[PDB]
Amino acid sequence: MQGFGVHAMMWSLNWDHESARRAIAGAADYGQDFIEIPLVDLPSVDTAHTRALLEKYGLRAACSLVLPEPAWASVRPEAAVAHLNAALDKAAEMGAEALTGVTYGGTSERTGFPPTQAEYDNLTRALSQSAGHAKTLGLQFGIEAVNRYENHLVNSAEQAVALVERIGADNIFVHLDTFHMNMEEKGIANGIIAAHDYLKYMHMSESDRGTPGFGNVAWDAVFAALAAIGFKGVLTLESFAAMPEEMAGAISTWRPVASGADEVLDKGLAFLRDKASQYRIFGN
Amino acid sequence: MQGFGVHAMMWSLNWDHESARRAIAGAADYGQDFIEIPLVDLPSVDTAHTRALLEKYGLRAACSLVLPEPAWASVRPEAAVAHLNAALDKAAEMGAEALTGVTYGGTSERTGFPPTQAEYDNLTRALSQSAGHAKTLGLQFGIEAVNRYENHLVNSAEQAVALVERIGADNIFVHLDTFHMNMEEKGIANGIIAAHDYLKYMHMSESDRGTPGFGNVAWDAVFAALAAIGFKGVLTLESFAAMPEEMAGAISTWRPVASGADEVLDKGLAFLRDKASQYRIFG
Amino acid sequence: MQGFGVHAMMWSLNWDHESARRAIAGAADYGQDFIEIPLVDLPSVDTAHTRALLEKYGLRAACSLVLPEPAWASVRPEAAVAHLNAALDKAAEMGAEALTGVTYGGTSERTGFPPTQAEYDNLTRALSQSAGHAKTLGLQFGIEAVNRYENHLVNSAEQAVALVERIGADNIFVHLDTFHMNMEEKGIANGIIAAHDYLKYMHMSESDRGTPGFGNVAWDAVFAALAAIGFKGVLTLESFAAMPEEMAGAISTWRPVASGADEVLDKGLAFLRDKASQYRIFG
Amino acid sequence: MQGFGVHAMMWSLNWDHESARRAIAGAADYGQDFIEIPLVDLPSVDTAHTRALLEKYGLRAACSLVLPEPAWASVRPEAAVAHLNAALDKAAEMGAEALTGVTYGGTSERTGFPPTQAEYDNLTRALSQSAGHAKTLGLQFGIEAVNRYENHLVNSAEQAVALVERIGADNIFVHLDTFHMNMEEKGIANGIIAAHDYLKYMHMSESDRGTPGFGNVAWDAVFAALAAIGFKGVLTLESFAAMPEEMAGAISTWRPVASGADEVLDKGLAFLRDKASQYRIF
Ligand SMILES: O=C(CO)[C@H](O)[C@H](O)[C@H](O)CO
Ligand SMILES: O=C(CO)[C@H](O)[C@H](O)[C@H](O)CO
Ligand SMILES: O=C(CO)[C@H](O)[C@H](O)[C@H](O)CO
Ligand SMILES: O=C(CO)[C@H](O)[C@H](O)[C@H](O)CO
Ligand SMILES: [Mg+2]
Ligand SMILES: [Mg+2]
Ligand SMILES: [Mg+2]
Ligand SMILES: [Mg+2]
Repeated sequence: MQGFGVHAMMWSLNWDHESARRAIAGAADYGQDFIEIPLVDLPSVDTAHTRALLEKYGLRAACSLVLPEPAWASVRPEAAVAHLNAALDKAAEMGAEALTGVTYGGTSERTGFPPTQAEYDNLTRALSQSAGHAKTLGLQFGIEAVNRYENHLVNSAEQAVALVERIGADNIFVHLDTFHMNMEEKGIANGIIAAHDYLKYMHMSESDRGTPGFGNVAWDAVFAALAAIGFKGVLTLESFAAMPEEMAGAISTWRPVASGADEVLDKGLAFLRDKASQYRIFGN
Repeated sequence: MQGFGVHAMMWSLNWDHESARRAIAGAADYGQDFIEIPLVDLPSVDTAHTRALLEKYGLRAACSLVLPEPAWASVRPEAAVAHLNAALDKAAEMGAEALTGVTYGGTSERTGFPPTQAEYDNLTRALSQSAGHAKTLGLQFGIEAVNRYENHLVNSAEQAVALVERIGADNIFVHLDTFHMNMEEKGIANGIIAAHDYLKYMHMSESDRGTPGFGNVAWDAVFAALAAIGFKGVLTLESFAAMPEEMAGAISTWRPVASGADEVLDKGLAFLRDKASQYRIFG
Repeated sequence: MQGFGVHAMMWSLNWDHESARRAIAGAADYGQDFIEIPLVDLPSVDTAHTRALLEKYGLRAACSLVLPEPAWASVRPEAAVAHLNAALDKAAEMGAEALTGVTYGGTSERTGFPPTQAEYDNLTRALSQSAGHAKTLGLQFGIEAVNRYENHLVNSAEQAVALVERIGADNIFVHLDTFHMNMEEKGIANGIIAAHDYLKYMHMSESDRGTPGFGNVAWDAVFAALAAIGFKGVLTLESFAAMPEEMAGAISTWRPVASGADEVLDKGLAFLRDKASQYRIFG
Repeated sequence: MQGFGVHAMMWSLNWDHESARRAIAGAADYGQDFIEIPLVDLPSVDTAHTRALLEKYGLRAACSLVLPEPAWASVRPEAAVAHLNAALDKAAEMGAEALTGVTYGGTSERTGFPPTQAEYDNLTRALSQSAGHAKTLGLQFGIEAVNRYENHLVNSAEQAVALVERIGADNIFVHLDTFHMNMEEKGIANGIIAAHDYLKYMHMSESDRGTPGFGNVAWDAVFAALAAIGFKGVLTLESFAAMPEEMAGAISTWRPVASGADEVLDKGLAFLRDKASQYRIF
């Protein structure tokens, strides 16, 4: 997987037949290599219609999700593997090449205590199976680190690497998010350096989830590190500029993050491409 | 209220006799003008002892707090006023010059929805009462903006200014935190600029709660904005480097933020001092 | 003088009749409020032609120059006054609102020694007289600070301010350039802050003279300081992307700075507008 | 060659017996692994005395110079080789492990035109010879890129790499300077990235030649790049804080760069060490 991506959330998080059409077609209009398709309601995902759309617009896909609470792997590793395998099935049916995101827990997950090795054993058992399942489908399996307020288990790139190395699969990659690294990494570039080998996917997101280029992410440190490690993965824009008011609680976002989705699509995607160009990402 | 401050959490969040002594003495060893004293359990605090130690060590103080959930002002405004007024009595008894922090709500406060006008009405009425009570004590009253994961009501400087202006009280000030602004402000310095009439207190906190100067906060933008708006208040280091493991759930902190408090104190307080001098803060 | 400007060097440094139309039309084409028109040798400039085009395309103008060595005010103040006064006449004729740039010396000027008081006296005498002439013509007079390798006299905003204060005119303003400030200012925002009473003109120039947004200028600190001090002048793009190889020695530019002027105009002018909006420079 | 260095200009560029003592003792007092010793007046240096002071305080050294104008390699390549080998002999006698700096030209060198192929042919010839002489001495040979106003020949990391590769020697490294990179590199970390194969030496220098961490150099981008490419050479602080006012012309510095050398050494070396630890450089 290599190139520029846009998260389907730039148009919607639904994936009914015309939500899929609007996001895929729009991602083709912005000349992206990949679209990131959220898997929220797995039953209501039409993989044949989606695959038809992807092939019509010449667009590759990766899938992402956050584990719902019944399926959090730190406490319920068996419902985790169930949910993760049923989402991998839908991702493979659809033509997507990977499942990534918060595949090990929730974005509202909290015990009140530090992570315990029992929790990590649960994560390791659950994730080694669903990754093994991903292998049979030819898929790669992503682990995205999020900030301390969303999850207590995988916050830094170092925790993500250590978890990957414990599972010991060969198709798991580390997925990092500049919105989360802006808090969790002691110098954002250290997260990219720490993940080095396993880093194949980036959420390129401004510090306020608005427009990359107009916030506090140190983008020159980010692209410097990405270039110097020889990154050949996907750079996917993630912004909450299109998120509906209905979604506020699920993303702890209580006010507008930007002026509107189309300005974020214009200025944000151009910014990532221009900055990729300045640092010769993919220039080898 | 002007100068360099350090939050007492660099030594402990506890405030019994021995922790009070250790925190105040520590602040004095690092030449600070202010110590920020947290008010967690008001009955367990010996204000006259604290007052005597502040004078012995020649230290000024600000108190700070987070409202416990029975007293969140957005839903329980009358309980908020009772808790804040008792907190202000203890602050005044200590000889503190202000009560600041999350004086309007919690740091685990969330409705699941955007803040409503009713919630802001409750906040407005409650804080007018307690700032009024603060005024009778000779104390200023601060509103600290915190990030979207801790509270849904006051996240950006603009929300803080707007609430301050709704209250209309002459002794309220905006209190900004670089850790929170690093997420909430569209360009951190825009927060300082938005708040320029009311900004009198800063938490200078690195983006990972570690050591200022060694993370993701754009300190030159912070210090330029502070200098250009003419800032005259207190610059208070806040770091989690001394926090005990038992605090983890309270501060949503799951792993060490730095090596130890002694290094954060040494390097972080010097970094703040050297940047202030570079940008001629305070002249 | 307020708004968004672009230097005519994005199309050519020659101001013959058709260079002027393609420069004025280009700046009009990119929505700019101002064009900055260079005055290299004054007899070459057809002022009647230019005022017509400025009227036609709805475009205001400022003129800029660098003193030629026979007229360096450091050493030859009366030659400087004659040169400045003649350029002021041409600027007034074509309807420019100001003459700015290195109006006090050269961009390859040095003595091998730090600037002396006698040198500043010569500078004061010349700029005093020529700023008076400019005042009679309704024109403001600008002094642009440049880095230590171009000139030994006016490098920091502080030096520019102190000179403007010496002269005591009311129509002299400080002109700063982010390319030179990136070297000269101890924290780029400190230059803007130092000039807050006099800053009416910016060259917004990337650290390598390329494209704003793609270099080492800390634009967040630049724009925050501009907003915080309430800047109301002109933000003018300076880039060398259109300079021909034959200008190399005059601008110490030995290799490409970008991939053509059109890209710099597209991305650089948009960047300055987008950042000015982020920090509410003009509303 | 690895560790933290300080340029002897922090105490003086005169290398008489007492100034060498003050400098080398100073760099020891600040716990440095290296001191960078400038070579300007060759007959005035006691190599035996310096080697002694180095070995006494357990300090490693690299030498640096700028070519005097009669020996600018671009136009006078035979004079350049003569001068470089002379400095190299002195460097090896001192116990230094490399000769670096503007070893190919001047800091006021200017033709009025962009660099020519003929000039680069001259550079390649003189540098390949003098690097050959360095190898027989057990020394490495450094090439420092400087900004467009001091030199028209080696300004970007990319030009330094191209030159190094055309010489084809084993013991030539690229040497960068954040003060010059802050003007020349399109994103300062791009210079470190482009020079990755050959970068063995840094001048860690603030944008105004003052105190590192208190100017415009994007230090997190610098250190990120250095960490990400696996840099394992020398980080040497360069600052004009100790320079006398009679040096102004040689360095085009017309006003103080900081309040004093002592605070630059105290704050700058501390800042570089703290950032090096933050990014796990060594
Ligand atoms: O950034 C994220 C939320 O913290 C993750 O990328 C989520 O998966 C996001 O909602 C996209 O699926
Ligand atoms: O930053 C903060 C938490 O969000 C607060 O300022 C402190 O933790 C608290 O208010 C101090 O009493
Ligand atoms: O930047 C400048 C000189 O270094 C000035 O703005 C000049 O006016 C510009 O180069 C055109 O002469
Ligand atoms: O940065 C430099 C001059 O521009 C070089 O490091 C000089 O050679 C310095 O004086 C070293 O001796
Ligand atoms: Mg993400
Ligand atoms: Mg705080
Ligand atoms: Mg200029
Ligand atoms: Mg150097």
